[PDB]
Amino acid sequence: SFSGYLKLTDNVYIKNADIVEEAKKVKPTVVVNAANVYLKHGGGVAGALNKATNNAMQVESDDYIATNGPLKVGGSCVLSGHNLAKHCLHVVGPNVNKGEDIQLLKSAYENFNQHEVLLAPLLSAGIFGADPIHSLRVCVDTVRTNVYLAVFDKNLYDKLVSSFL
Ligand SMILES: CC(=O)Nc1ccc(Nc2ccccc2)cc1
Repeated sequence: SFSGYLKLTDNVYIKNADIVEEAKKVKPTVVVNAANVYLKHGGGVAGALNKATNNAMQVESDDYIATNGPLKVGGSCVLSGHNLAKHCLHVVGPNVNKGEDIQLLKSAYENFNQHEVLLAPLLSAGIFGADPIHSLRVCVDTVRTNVYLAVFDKNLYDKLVSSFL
C-alpha cells in the first residue's frame, strides 16, 4: 500500500513525505523512529511521531527505559506503533552533534533486516547531524529487507534522488 515512491534499488524506495502523515495513511507493520538511547522523543522525527501518538509513545518508552535501561547507539527496540503502525522500531543512529561515531550507522541500519517491510526515515540525518547522502548510501548497502524511506525536506529529497549512484 506504499504509493508514490521512487524505486532506488531492488529493496529501497524513497518519497518526499512527512513520515507521520505517511504512517497515518499506510498504517505500516513497522514505522522506524529516529530514537536516542533514552527514548526521549523531543524533536526531529521522534518528536513528531511522539506528538502524533498524543505522547503515548513517550509514556510507553519511559516504562521501557525504567525496566531495561538505555539502548546502545546502533541498537533498537520494538515497541507499539500506537495510532501510526502495528510496531515502532526505535533505532538509535549515531548523533554526530553529540560526538558519536558515524561508523555505528551501519549497525543501526542492520536492525531493519529483522523486519520484512518498514516505513523509515534516513538514520542519523536531520538533527542527528550526519550527511543524509551518506545515510542513504549506508541504507542501500546494509538493508536487505523492503525499506520505504520518507524524506520530509523536498530540497533534500531532490538532492538525494539526483545524487544517488
Ligand atoms: C532539513 C535538513 O535535514 N537539511 C539538510 C541538512 C544537512 C544536509 N547535509 C549535510 C549534513 C551534514 C554533513 C554534511 C552534509 C543536507 C540537508
